[PDB]
Amino acid sequence: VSQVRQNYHSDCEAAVNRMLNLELYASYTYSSMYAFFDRDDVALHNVAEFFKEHSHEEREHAEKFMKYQNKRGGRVVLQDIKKPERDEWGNTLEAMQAALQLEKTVNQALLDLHKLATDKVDPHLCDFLESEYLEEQVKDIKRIGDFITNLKRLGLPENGMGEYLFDKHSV
Amino acid sequence: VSQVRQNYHSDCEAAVNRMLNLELYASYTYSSMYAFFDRDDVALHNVAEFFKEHSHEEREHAEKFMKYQNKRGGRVVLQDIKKPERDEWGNTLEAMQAALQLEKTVNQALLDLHKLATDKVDPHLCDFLESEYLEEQVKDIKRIGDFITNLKRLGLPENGMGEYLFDKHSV
Amino acid sequence: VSQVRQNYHSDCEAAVNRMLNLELYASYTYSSMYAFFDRDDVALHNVAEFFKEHSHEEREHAEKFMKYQNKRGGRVVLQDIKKPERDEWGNTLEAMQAALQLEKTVNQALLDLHKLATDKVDPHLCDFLESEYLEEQVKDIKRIGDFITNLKRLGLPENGMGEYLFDKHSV
Amino acid sequence: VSQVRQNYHSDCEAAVNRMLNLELYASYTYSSMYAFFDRDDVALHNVAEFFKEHSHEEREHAEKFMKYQNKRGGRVVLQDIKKPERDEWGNTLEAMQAALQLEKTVNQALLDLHKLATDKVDPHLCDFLESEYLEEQVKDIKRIGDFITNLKRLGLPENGMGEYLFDKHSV
Ligand SMILES: [Cl-]
Ligand SMILES: [Cl-]
Ligand SMILES: [Cl-]
Ligand SMILES: [Cl-]
Ligand SMILES: [Cl-]
Ligand SMILES: [Cl-]
Ligand SMILES: [Cl-]
Ligand SMILES: [Cl-]
Ligand SMILES: [Cl-]
Ligand SMILES: [Cl-]
Ligand SMILES: [Cl-]
Ligand SMILES: [Cl-]
Ligand SMILES: [Cl-]
Ligand SMILES: [Cl-]
Ligand SMILES: [Cl-]
Ligand SMILES: [Cl-]
Ligand SMILES: [Cl-]
Ligand SMILES: [Cl-]
Ligand SMILES: [Cl-]
Ligand SMILES: [Cl-]
Ligand SMILES: [Cl-]
Ligand SMILES: [Cl-]
Ligand SMILES: [Cl-]
Ligand SMILES: [Cl-]
Ligand SMILES: [Cl-]
Ligand SMILES: [Cl-]
Ligand SMILES: [Cl-]
Ligand SMILES: [Cl-]
Ligand SMILES: [Cl-]
Ligand SMILES: [Cl-]
Ligand SMILES: [Cl-]
Ligand SMILES: [Cl-]
Ligand SMILES: [Cl-]
Ligand SMILES: [Cl-]
Ligand SMILES: [Cl-]
Ligand SMILES: [Cl-]
Ligand SMILES: [Cl-]
Ligand SMILES: [Cl-]
Ligand SMILES: [Cl-]
Ligand SMILES: [Cl-]
Ligand SMILES: [Cl-]
Ligand SMILES: [Cl-]
Ligand SMILES: [Cl-]
Ligand SMILES: [Cl-]
Ligand SMILES: [Cl-]
Ligand SMILES: [Cl-]
Ligand SMILES: [Cl-]
Ligand SMILES: [Cl-]
Ligand SMILES: [Cl-]
Ligand SMILES: [Cl-]
Ligand SMILES: [Cl-]
Ligand SMILES: [Cl-]
Ligand SMILES: [Cl-]
Ligand SMILES: [Cl-]
Ligand SMILES: [Cl-]
Ligand SMILES: [Cl-]
Ligand SMILES: [Cl-]
Ligand SMILES: [Fe+2]
Ligand SMILES: [Fe+2]
Ligand SMILES: [Fe+2]
Ligand SMILES: [Fe+2]
Ligand SMILES: [Fe+2]
Ligand SMILES: [Fe+2]
Ligand SMILES: [Fe+2]
Ligand SMILES: [Fe+2]
Ligand SMILES: [Fe+2]
Ligand SMILES: [Fe+2]
Ligand SMILES: [Fe+2]
Ligand SMILES: [Fe+2]
Ligand SMILES: [Fe+2]
Ligand SMILES: [Fe+2]
Ligand SMILES: [Fe+2]
Ligand SMILES: [Mg+2]
Ligand SMILES: [Mg+2]
Ligand SMILES: [Mg+2]
Ligand SMILES: [Mg+2]
Ligand SMILES: [Mg+2]
Ligand SMILES: [Mg+2]
Ligand SMILES: [Mg+2]
Ligand SMILES: [Mg+2]
Ligand SMILES: [Mg+2]
Ligand SMILES: [Mg+2]
Ligand SMILES: [Mg+2]
Ligand SMILES: [Mg+2]
Ligand SMILES: [Mg+2]
Ligand SMILES: [Mg+2]
Ligand SMILES: [Mg+2]
Ligand SMILES: [Mg+2]
Repeated sequence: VSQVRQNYHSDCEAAVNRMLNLELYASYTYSSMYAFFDRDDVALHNVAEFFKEHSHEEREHAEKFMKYQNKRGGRVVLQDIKKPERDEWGNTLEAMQAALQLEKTVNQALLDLHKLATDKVDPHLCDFLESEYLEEQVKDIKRIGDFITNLKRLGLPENGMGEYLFDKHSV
Repeated sequence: VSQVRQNYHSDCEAAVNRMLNLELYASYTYSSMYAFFDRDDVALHNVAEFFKEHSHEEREHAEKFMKYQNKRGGRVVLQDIKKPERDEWGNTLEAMQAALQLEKTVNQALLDLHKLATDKVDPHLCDFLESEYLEEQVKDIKRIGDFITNLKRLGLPENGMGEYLFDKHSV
Repeated sequence: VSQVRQNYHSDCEAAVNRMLNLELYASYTYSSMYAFFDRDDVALHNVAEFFKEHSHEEREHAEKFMKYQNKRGGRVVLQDIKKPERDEWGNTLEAMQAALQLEKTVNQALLDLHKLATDKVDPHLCDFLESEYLEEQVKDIKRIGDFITNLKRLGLPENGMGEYLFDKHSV
Repeated sequence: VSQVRQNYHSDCEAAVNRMLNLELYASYTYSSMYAFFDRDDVALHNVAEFFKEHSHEEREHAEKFMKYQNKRGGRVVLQDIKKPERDEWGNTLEAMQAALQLEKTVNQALLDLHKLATDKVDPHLCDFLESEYLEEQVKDIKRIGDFITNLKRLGLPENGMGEYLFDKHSV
């Protein structure tokens, strides 16, 4: 094994690789949402840029897991980044709903990884997840939920004026 | 009695203690409104922060009465701060209506205290209320009334777009 | 349940509400100590301001729990804020002793909440308590203990000169 | 009568003259206390300067009454400024006790004047007293009371070390 490796279970190393892939998958889904809202027949540029920013955030999350893997003496193993579930995202409300579910999926994987780290008695990995991922995840989920509440209030999906107003005053 | 005490009636001392409690009660009601508008299923953050600010204002009012009591040689006596009348506040219009009534309740108590001070021939207490409370109270009541008129104009409670617009352009 | 809610046990939600109340209770006790030391027949203004600052600190702790509750999709439920155990606080030593016991009471509640969070496998709540409460609590307890040792050294409660010196050189 | 005179009762004009004299009397008493604490066999220079400052404050109060009298069309009438009640002031505690009683005497005269103004339906004179005198009077009485409490705590009159400490840390 690696000269630096200490208290790092094989199961955790593997789960970190899977988590890295999931972050990349989330990044790619957000990239797709960006492209959709940038379409001339959708044209909600502030919404598009919100999703573009989130795409970059998730890529940063993945890169941080790569650095982590090496810090612990694990080995980064990459798999295909699957294309997003949809090619088009309907409207701001549908996209935000998809984003909420994606964020809860990523959150569940983080929590599962934390449970594994706990079971394997790895406090460094626990600390890493708590300090670098779990709170940002809760914050993002709350932001998206807040947005969804406001989009519903604004009459989405039917109310195009409401959709315009959201893009101009919320993002 | 206190070495500093001069022209300070026992009834006024007691009424100052009751007034202090009422300010704390008002603070707590506003805290509740803050928490409500911060909910993910309510999500009107500018409205929430308006009420949070008012919560702090009312706490400051209470602290000023504590300092006053001691300046006159009276003794601060605290009672329980009762929880607010409601656990949830409906919407921006219902909350503002509740805030207006709360402010008029606090105003009536200030005016009653001023009448007591007048009856007991206490010009210092009269001056204190006039200079530190009565005008801020009138200003706050006018602001909230103005808000209510605008919320009605915007179609509250039914018009969610109107509610969004208020949060984005009035607070 | 709330659209944002994930891995948040009902027992933890309820315990957060109780913790919030306890912080408000601690705030109110410190407010009482402030008013006491501000009395013309007590007149230890640096001591009074120490307790006033702590009163504001505890209110901030409570507000942070409100924000937390909403972030997790729980619902803030308020109860009466009970008046402090005493109406007068004796002297600097008695007040500091009461403050130490209050701080240990608040600390025990935080630790109990952390244990509940651990049992319910909620690392986000664990992190929150560790990062935002538990160390400040230990620091405050140590500061107050240090003060008590010094007040005893200075001959409290009997030595009024010692009490004056503390107010002028320690706070 | 004066071309400017309006709603200014002869009794109020006379009472303003008496009030002016009392302020000058208070100034002179404080001047005496200054000189006493500046003595080589007393030598508490911070205490001396406190009383010197108060002497100037009271002279300013008197001058403001002169300006007031003329503003209303009354006529300033001066009488002898009586020498202070004592030629020597014992110690810091005795002097502060004398200062407290002097301040309460001045306060009573202000309150009596306010009552006269009220009876004669003179709101300008009421406002003047409330805005320029009554609160400063309450503040000064509280400060002196606080000092007395601390001087007693420090073991005055017997405890010379306590007296030294007060001069060095309270004024
Ligand atoms: Cl290992
Ligand atoms: Cl180990
Ligand atoms: Cl292993
Ligand atoms: Cl792997
Ligand atoms: Cl890191
Ligand atoms: Cl694959
Ligand atoms: Cl999807
Ligand atoms: Cl599709
Ligand atoms: Cl998903
Ligand atoms: Cl896992
Ligand atoms: Cl562990
Ligand atoms: Cl984080
Ligand atoms: Cl929002
Ligand atoms: Cl929004
Ligand atoms: Cl009285
Ligand atoms: Cl009177
Ligand atoms: Cl009375
Ligand atoms: Cl009372
Ligand atoms: Cl004030
Ligand atoms: Cl009660
Ligand atoms: Cl109500
Ligand atoms: Cl309710
Ligand atoms: Cl009300
Ligand atoms: Cl009253
Ligand atoms: Cl009056
Ligand atoms: Cl005001
Ligand atoms: Cl308005
Ligand atoms: Cl608009
Ligand atoms: Cl408005
Ligand atoms: Cl849950
Ligand atoms: Cl879970
Ligand atoms: Cl549950
Ligand atoms: Cl509860
Ligand atoms: Cl926080
Ligand atoms: Cl209760
Ligand atoms: Cl106690
Ligand atoms: Cl008591
Ligand atoms: Cl306790
Ligand atoms: Cl608990
Ligand atoms: Cl856990
Ligand atoms: Cl902390
Ligand atoms: Cl210390
Ligand atoms: Cl110390
Ligand atoms: Cl006239
Ligand atoms: Cl008239
Ligand atoms: Cl006349
Ligand atoms: Cl005259
Ligand atoms: Cl003036
Ligand atoms: Cl004469
Ligand atoms: Cl005398
Ligand atoms: Cl003499
Ligand atoms: Cl006198
Ligand atoms: Cl008079
Ligand atoms: Cl009048
Ligand atoms: Cl004044
Ligand atoms: Cl003092
Ligand atoms: Cl002092
Ligand atoms: Fe980032
Ligand atoms: Fe992520
Ligand atoms: Fe994310
Ligand atoms: Fe932990
Ligand atoms: Fe941590
Ligand atoms: Fe304020
Ligand atoms: Fe108020
Ligand atoms: Fe108010
Ligand atoms: Fe607009
Ligand atoms: Fe703080
Ligand atoms: Fe606390
Ligand atoms: Fe505390
Ligand atoms: Fe002055
Ligand atoms: Fe004066
Ligand atoms: Fe004076
Ligand atoms: Mg090797
Ligand atoms: Mg392996
Ligand atoms: Mg495929
Ligand atoms: Mg953190
Ligand atoms: Mg006494
Ligand atoms: Mg009484
Ligand atoms: Mg009840
Ligand atoms: Mg004013
Ligand atoms: Mg829902
Ligand atoms: Mg529950
Ligand atoms: Mg009770
Ligand atoms: Mg820390
Ligand atoms: Mg003429
Ligand atoms: Mg005349
Ligand atoms: Mg004579
Ligand atoms: Mg004033």
